[PDB]
Amino acid sequence: KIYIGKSSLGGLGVFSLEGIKKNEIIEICPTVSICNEEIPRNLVDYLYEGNYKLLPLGYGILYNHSDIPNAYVEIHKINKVTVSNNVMIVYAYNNIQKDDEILISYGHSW
Amino acid sequence: IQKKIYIGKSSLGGLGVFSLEGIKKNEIIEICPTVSICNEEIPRNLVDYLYEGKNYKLLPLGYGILYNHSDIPNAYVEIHKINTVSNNVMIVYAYNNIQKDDEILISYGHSWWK
Repeated sequence: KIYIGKSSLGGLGVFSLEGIKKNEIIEICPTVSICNEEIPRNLVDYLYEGNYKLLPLGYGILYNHSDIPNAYVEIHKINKVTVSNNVMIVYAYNNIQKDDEILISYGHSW
Repeated sequence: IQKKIYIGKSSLGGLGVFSLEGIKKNEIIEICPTVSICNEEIPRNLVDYLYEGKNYKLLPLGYGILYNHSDIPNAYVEIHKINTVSNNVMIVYAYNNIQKDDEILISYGHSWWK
């Protein structure tokens, strides 16, 4: 479904291996719960709310941000330290072509 | 250059990583990007899952931390350098030949206390 490559925005990004249609699931990321008193500061702009926060595995952390995003993120609970019973799902906001970079919002808006 | 693995409920309990097709000895199973975590900021539930970049330790992305461990391992791990995200990468290699839908398991490493 997805691959990693150098982004034209710099560093790494997630790309589309094929075509993704609007609202198709792009990736399902397992997550780890990180205790609020223990958050590494360089990870702050990457944790999600389910007392604790969630760190997405898979390529969850690697999606770049954009004011013009083609994807979006939702956190969902799953039927059950190590892995948490939450999951981060990435969906396509529009239709994405092969080898387009997949981009997501800043999360921060009023 | 593309994926070879999936996640499923493990026979060891919890989650595990499995083979989508057949994997041959020393073939690359997965290439994990890494995140550098400063020692002063290591989360305690994460201590036993970080790697040395040989002040900081490494969190492997992809399914890097999800591989179960075994005394009879069929896979192994190397940290490799390239010249937020770190310039290190964790590469997972097949130790024996791995069959379709075999669970990929990794050794404990050479320490007596880990």
